Amino acid sequence: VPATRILLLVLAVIIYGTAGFHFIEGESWTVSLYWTFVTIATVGYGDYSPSTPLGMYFTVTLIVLGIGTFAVAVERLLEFLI
Amino acid sequence: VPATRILLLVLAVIIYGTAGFHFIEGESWTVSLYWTFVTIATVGYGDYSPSTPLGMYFTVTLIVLGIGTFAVAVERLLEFLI
Amino acid sequence: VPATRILLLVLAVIIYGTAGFHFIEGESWTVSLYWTFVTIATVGYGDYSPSTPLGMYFTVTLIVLGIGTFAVAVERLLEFLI
Amino acid sequence: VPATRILLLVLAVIIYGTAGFHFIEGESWTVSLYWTFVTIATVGYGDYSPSTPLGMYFTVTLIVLGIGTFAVAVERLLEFLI
Ligand SMILES: [K+]
Ligand SMILES: [K+]
Ligand SMILES: [K+]
Ligand SMILES: [K+]
Ligand SMILES: [K+]
Repeated sequence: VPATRILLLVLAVIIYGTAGFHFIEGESWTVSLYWTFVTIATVGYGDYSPSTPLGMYFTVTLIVLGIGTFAVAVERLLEFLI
Repeated sequence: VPATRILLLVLAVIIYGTAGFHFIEGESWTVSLYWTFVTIATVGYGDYSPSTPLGMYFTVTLIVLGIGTFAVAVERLLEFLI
Repeated sequence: VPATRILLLVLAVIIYGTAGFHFIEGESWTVSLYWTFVTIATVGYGDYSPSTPLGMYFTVTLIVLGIGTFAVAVERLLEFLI
Repeated sequence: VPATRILLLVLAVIIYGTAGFHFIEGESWTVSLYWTFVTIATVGYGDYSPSTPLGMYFTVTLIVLGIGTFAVAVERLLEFLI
């Protein structure tokens, strides 16, 4: 896949994760964007995490859709900077 | 391995992790499924974690059996959506 | 590398991580083995973590030496079960 | 990329992460170095994490720049020890 397409895909993942956490769990936009990156990178500090059943289901969907997309994006970003 | 077989394997991993956490650590089915995904993806928030010796041994077995299975499943899922 | 050699290497990693956490941070042998797996798999729940400067340095050494060894071991284990 | 160049790149990542966490979040140099390794390895215990908006943005930049660099460095280090 072209690197620019990979960029769009991970951006869509970031929008999906941020808006979902914000509306479902009620955290701020900034915290929700930070949590999304922390999650799809598998860092998972746990300073923020879903506490409702709907948020838990949503988080599973983000894990399944975003961790692989983020991994490919980082590998592509390595090629353009190194 | 065919992608559909990989699907069955990760599903078996999910059943194993969910039922084990539920019966060993006593959390609800929903929390146990959420914890299983969070674990085999290596996100590991830590909002839920085993607190008994048996749960700790079980969690090691799930880590050894599920992290690799989940990684292959996500890589295959990328091929079918991208 | 032969799969059996990879097995020995990750076992040495596990011994090193368990004994170090036990003696440096003072946790039990069982907790220390559980923490070692949780760490080298990058799950990192955070229910246990080093709280002394020496434990923090030791944990960095285990992260650098064990995460790659564990990743190869899981990939090899996939070949023998799938 | 030559293994020695990869070494320099991850070292630059470590300097960037340590100084940033120290100055932005105000933790000690030692804690900040430990947190940097824990983050770029994706272990993410969560015993330390950014609590300010600026620290959250900085942490995203470190996640995007350091996780891929660290992964290549560990894979190269495996070749020189195994
Ligand atoms: K983690
Ligand atoms: K954590
Ligand atoms: K974690
Ligand atoms: K890989
Ligand atoms: K991880």
